[PDB]
Amino acid sequence: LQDGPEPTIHTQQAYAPEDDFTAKWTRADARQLQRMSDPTAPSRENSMPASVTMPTVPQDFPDMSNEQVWVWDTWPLTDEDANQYSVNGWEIIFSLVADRNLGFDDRHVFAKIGYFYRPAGVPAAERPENGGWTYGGLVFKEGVTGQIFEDQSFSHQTQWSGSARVSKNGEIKLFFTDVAFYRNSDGTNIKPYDPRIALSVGKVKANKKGVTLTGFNKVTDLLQADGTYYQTGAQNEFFNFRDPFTFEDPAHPGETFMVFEGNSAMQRETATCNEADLGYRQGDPYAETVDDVNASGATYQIGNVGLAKAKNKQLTEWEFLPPILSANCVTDQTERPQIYFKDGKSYLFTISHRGTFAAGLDGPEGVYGFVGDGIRSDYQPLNGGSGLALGNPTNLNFLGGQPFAPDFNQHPGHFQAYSHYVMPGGLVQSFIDTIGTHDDFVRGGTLAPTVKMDIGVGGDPTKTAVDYSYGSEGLGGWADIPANKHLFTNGKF
Repeated sequence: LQDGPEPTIHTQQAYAPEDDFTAKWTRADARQLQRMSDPTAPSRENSMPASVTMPTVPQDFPDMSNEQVWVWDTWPLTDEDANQYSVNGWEIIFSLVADRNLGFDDRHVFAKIGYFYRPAGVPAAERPENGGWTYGGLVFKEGVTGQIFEDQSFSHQTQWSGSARVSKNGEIKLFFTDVAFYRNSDGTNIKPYDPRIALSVGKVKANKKGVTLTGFNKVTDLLQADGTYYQTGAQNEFFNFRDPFTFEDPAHPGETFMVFEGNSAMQRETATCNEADLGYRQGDPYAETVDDVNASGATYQIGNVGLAKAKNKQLTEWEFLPPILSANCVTDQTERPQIYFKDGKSYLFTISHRGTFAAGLDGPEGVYGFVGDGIRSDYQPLNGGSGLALGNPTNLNFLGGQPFAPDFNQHPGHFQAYSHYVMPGGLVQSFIDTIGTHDDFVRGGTLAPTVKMDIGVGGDPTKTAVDYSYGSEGLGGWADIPANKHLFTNGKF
C-alpha cells in the first residue's frame, strides 16, 4: 500500500428490503485502488495486485460462433439460487449478439438476444477449443420487443442484458432490457433513449437434434426509471437503467427480488455530492473537501444499484425499492449487478469501466465486489475497502486509452474482458473487447477463457484471490459456462 486515505468504515449491518438505507461506495474506498497499484510498474506491465487481476488472455483467441455474429454479454439458465442448468443434456446460454458485418463499436444499437447450446458433461478437454457452442439464432421474431413502447418512431430498437429463469416444468422467464432509441443519422438524440426492464416467457424444447425455443411472443413492461430512486431521461439524457438479475434471498423466503443498474435520481447539471459520498475518517491527511469534489466534475458520475420486489407470483408486476448501493462522485456505471450468496453473506458484484471513474479516482476495467449481512446492508467493498475483485491487467500509472485505440504504454489486456458474470464456485465468465498493443490490436466479440476467483480467503469474507492453478496458468475453457444442475423435460421438436 502506497500512502493514501484510509477506507470508509463499513459495518455490513443488514436492513429490511423496504428501508431506504443505501450503502455508499465512497471516494475514500475507491482511492484504495490507487494505493494497491505499484507506482514503479513499467510500460505495458500490470500495476495491480496479481490476486485481483484476471489472468492474461491470449491475443490468438478462438471465436465461439465461428464468426457468424458478434457475441458479448452472456448469461446462463438459472433458478432462484443462481444455479445454472442443462436441459435434456444441453447447456443453454443467452447472449447479446449483433450482425458480424457491423463495425464492432456500432453494434450496441443493433443488439439482440440470441442463444447458444452444447452437450452437457463433455470432458472439459474433449470439448472443441472454441467451446463447442451451436448458435441457435435469435430468441425474438422481428417486431415482438417493440410492442411495449407507445412511441413507435424509434430509429433503433434493441434487446439489452438481463437474466433467464428456468422452472422445473421447463418454462423460461427471460428478464431483459428492452430499449428504444430516437436518433438522427449521426447519432444525436431526438429525445432521451427509452430502456425498460421487461419480461418474456417461453419454453425450451431439447432433443439429441439440439435445442429450440418456443413462445417469447409477448413482452411485459415491468419497470422504467421513476425519478425519485432512479434517474430518468428528463434528469439525464444519457441515464443508465438496465440489466435485471432476479433471485430469492435466503433471509426473505417466498419472495422474489431484482437488482439492476441505475443512476442516483438527481438532475444531471445541479447534482452534488456530500460528506457521506466522500466518506473520509476525521482528520485523514488525504481528505478532500466537498466543495473541491463538487467543483471537479465528479458529480457527473452518480451510478447506483437498484432493488425491486415482485408483487405477484407470475413476476409480471414489480415495486421499486430504494437503491442498495450508490457510487456518487465515484463512477457513472455500476453495470450488470448480481447478488451472490455464500457462507451466510450477500455479495453484490458489479461491472465497471476504467473511463467511467470520477475525476481524482482510477481503477481497472472489471468486477467490483461488495459484501454484507443482507441484500440491503452497509456493504463492505472487497479487498482492503477498494471494491476491486477482478480487474483486467492494468498499468494504472498510465492512461487507459480506448478499446478502439489502446494507449502506447498500457498493458495489452487492459480491455481483454468485459461484462463479467460470477457463476457458482466463483468461476468467472466474460467477453473479449480488445486485446493488443497501440499498433497491433484486435477486437473480440466472443467469450474469454473462464477463470476462477476464490471468494473469502482464510476465514475472511472481505477478500478474494485469483486461482492461478485453475486450467492453464489461470485460464480455463474458452466460453465455458458449465451447468451444475440438470433438468429433464417434456419439451421436444
